Amino acid sequence: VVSIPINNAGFEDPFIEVVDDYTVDTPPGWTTYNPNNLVPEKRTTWTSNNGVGYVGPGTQFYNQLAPEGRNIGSIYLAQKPGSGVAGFEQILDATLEPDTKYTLKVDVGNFGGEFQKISLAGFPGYRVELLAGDTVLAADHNNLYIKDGEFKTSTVTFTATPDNPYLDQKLGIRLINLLQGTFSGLDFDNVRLTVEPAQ
Amino acid sequence: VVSIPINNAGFEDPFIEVVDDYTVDTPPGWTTYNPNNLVPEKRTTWTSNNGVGYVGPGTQFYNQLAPEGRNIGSIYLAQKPGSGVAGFEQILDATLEPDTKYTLKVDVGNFGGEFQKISLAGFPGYRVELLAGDTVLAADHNNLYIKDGEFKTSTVTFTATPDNPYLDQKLGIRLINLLQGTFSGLDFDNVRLTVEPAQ
Ligand SMILES: [Ca+2]
Ligand SMILES: [Ca+2]
Ligand SMILES: [Ca+2]
Ligand SMILES: [Ca+2]
Repeated sequence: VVSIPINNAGFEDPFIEVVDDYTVDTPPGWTTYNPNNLVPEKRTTWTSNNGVGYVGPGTQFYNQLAPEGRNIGSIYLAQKPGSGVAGFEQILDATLEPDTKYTLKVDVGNFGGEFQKISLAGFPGYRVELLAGDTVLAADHNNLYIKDGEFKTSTVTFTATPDNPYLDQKLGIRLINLLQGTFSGLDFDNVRLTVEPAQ
Repeated sequence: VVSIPINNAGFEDPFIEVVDDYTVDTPPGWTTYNPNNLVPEKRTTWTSNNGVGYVGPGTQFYNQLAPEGRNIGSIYLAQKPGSGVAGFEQILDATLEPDTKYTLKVDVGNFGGEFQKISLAGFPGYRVELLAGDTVLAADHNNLYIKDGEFKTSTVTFTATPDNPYLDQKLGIRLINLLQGTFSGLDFDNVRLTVEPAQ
């Protein structure tokens, strides 16, 4: 079992000093997945946005600390449920290889609390995707039940055979806000991708 | 734990007498999910199609018999990988209810063998979806590795909270050929949907 390197896999860049502080710009090492043009190029607190946030002692958002390190990665969509999806994408340098089983793990957070008198209860749903090239090889579309204030680990697996059409294409990861409920924000942390011989 | 009734949930209708025989028309109780217009209204052996097939002693397709009963449900797509998706859909009379955990199970088959000198080795990928109204609540996009000649059970879970936007909409099930590999056909059997109080 070997790890595949991922840039800023725990959203630890940038460092954030103050409890419950956050950014509203795409985290370093990631791009914004924006198939429905829901997230604007220039973001502020109340536009749809993504960014990083510090989860440490003092936090109103969780009954635990960040799954890894200090920070999580966050995606907020202000449009009504049903309007589309958005999130994080990263294309890796590793390529799809035959007779290999890929295991993608990421922690998904349903933050609770209240922000400027707006309840953060509720959840939009999530999807975690493993890609080769432009193809979604395997995905967890919203299978875990995550209560307000907790994280759960999503696991996505895929086995590439020697006849897979997408061998030698670049691997990729997407972490998606489904916008299928309110409050329509969620967090991700601790992205891990490992490889092993196929079963 | 209570079962939700599904029509023709094991594809046992119509009865098929002869080993490895099949139909090419939408199974009773189901509709054809056809978002990319890949499946024609009138089907024959070599068009894209769906239907039912008998898997019994004598079969070339599996190292086991049908997971349930005599028959499976099958979807073949003749277009090149990447062209889109198609499969089975059924809208149920049950509606989405709050504080309830849904468990959707279906057996997914990767048939092997050879048909008219064409190898059936390889697999297109699958997705199993649980719906309310037009919304995919939860889905297993291709997480199981299924070798030629075997079936594996896919499990999809979803918990509906009292604030879910889709409460009171009709539940639905989709069983999808992803068309992400060749030979681009697969089978499904033994659709089961159960309900229980939320965790
Ligand atoms: Ca982290
Ligand atoms: Ca929440
Ligand atoms: Ca059956
Ligand atoms: Ca096959």
